[PDB]
Amino acid sequence: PGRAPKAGSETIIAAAFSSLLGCVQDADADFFALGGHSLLAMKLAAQLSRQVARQVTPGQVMVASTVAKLATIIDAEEDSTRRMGFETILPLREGNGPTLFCFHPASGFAWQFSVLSRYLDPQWSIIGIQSPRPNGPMQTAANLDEVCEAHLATLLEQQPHGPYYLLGYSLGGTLAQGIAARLRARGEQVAFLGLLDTWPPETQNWQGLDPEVLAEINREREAFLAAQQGSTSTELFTTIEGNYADAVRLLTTAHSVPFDGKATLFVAERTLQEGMSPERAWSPWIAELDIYRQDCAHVDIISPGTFEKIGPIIRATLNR
Repeated sequence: PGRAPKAGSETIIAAAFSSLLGCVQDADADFFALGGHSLLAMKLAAQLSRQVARQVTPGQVMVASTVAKLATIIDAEEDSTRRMGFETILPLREGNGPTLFCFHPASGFAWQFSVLSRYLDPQWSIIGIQSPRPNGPMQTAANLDEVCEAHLATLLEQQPHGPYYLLGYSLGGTLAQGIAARLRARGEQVAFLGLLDTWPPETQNWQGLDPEVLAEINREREAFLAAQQGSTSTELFTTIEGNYADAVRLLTTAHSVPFDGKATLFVAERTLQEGMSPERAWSPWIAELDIYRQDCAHVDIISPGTFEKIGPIIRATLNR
């Protein structure tokens, strides 16, 4: 179906794809559904950038996962594509059916949710909710409640009526659960609330930028990204560092609210605390809980590997 790469931009993009994924044959080839991810996109962007003498960003690849779409981004006035992939709304995939809204972790970016592309049926749109800088809610919020309220308003703009399907990872899980609670108070239906190894802040606050390891792994991808030789831009990681600091700040102001609905929790078994089971931690704030234990650590709960099992479970849960 579709066409084959056109002369110029599309051809240059397809060749780039081939080099990375190991195979582009048509203009409608999706970078992520085939196996790509944000890091492999950072390579593409830097590659094409040095190749066409233009600022190509990883963010552009995240929202234009197609040879066709990315080609259009490069062909268009580069003054209108500067913030692509860095805005509140992150269109990972547009479908002609329901929408799964995915909430960002402490980094404020929802790029990691691209892993869902290979699992959700075609009709589904996969829309990430982010917190850009400056002026994203994480930066301007005095407390986490303010961030939940801001994202709720964003969500209602994107889809004014339910039912709603929400997915959150870590901090995003906290936000998703708080948003679900608010939607229910509005008499709206929450058909799906997915939590990727999310815990009530109360089971953690009873205890500053920590762990340092959280800054280490951030530094890990720091090098991974620069591995493709950062080309004059550092907006990505300065944004991440800034949001991390605010996430830490906000989590101390975090208080859970009761959600009278069912949540689907994916637990990272390797980092579970002896004595605090997921069922016990969430009992006061989630009415019904379906738990799926994964053999991984917290950080890897959203990894493509872990998702070889989580992805199908989410698809199965959503189909009904």
